[PDB]
Amino acid sequence: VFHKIRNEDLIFNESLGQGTFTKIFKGVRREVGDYGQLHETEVLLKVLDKAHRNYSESFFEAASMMSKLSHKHLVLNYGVCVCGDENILVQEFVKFGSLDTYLKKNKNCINILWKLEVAKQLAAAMHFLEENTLIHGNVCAKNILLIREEDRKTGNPPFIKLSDPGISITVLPKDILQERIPWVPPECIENPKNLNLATDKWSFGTTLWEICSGGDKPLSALDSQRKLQFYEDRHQLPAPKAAELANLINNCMDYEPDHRPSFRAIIRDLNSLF
Ligand SMILES: Nc1ncnc2c1ncn2[C@@H]1O[C@H](COP(=O)(O)OP(=O)(O)OP(=O)(O)O)[C@@H](O)[C@H]1O
Ligand SMILES: [Mg+2]
Repeated sequence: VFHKIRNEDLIFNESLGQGTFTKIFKGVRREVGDYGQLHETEVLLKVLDKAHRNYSESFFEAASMMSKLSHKHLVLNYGVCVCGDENILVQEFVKFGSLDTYLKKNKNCINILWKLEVAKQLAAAMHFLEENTLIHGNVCAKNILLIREEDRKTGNPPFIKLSDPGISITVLPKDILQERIPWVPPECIENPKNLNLATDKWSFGTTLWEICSGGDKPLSALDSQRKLQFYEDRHQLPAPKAAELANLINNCMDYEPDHRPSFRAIIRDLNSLF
């Protein structure tokens, strides 16, 4: 179970926007750390909407199972604050924020080598999850957080972490799921209980498309009815103009879940490039 954090030890500062039934804030946590030393630590506070408190079990279940695993490319959760009427996840604050935002802001400056490094790191994280038979269920560029920027001067690559899953697609309303096409795979639109390890291979493909597409969101021009028909017609996403990962994207986004490559195979493919 999660460490319980007192509301009195948390200060809410600026809003970072809204997620799926959540409000996100930057905050400060006062804590006693190692050696009895007092700290004030920057934290990310995820607040489940009061109106959607029926989703709290899924909201926290997500975080919990993954926080039972420690991995360098997985975001650290510090604990929960369940004081009063609020349900709050207290998470590590990742300095450079979401990859999708970063891709759009720095697109002129991002090259294939940076992209490959980030893809490899994401694949490493997903391989670890696969090995542990843990389904993430919401792999996407917004849910990849940049801990550190590339520094050519020192040969340091960028470094990312994958955030928590959030409320499971197995409990979310149909209209939200449809809006999340083409991250949610076709079999999960058919039946959200089809959530499986193969789910994350599909979403990984979509995420690679994002990584190659400068922060663009695939199929954003299609309304929900048209996104449904896209899957009914068995279309694939267009190749990004920077096409180096296009074959890998299509191999991951295979309409037959059984044919989607293992993360081991994905990593081998990535290692074979530039
Ligand atoms: N750990 C973090 N550190 C720094 N910024 C973060 C962190 N997590 C989220 N953010 C910022 O908060 C914004 C909202 O995040 P996001 O949309 O993932 O919310 P969510 O509650 O996780 O919803 P979903 O389940 O849809 O992902 C993001 O764009 C991101 O920049
Ligand atoms: Mg998120």
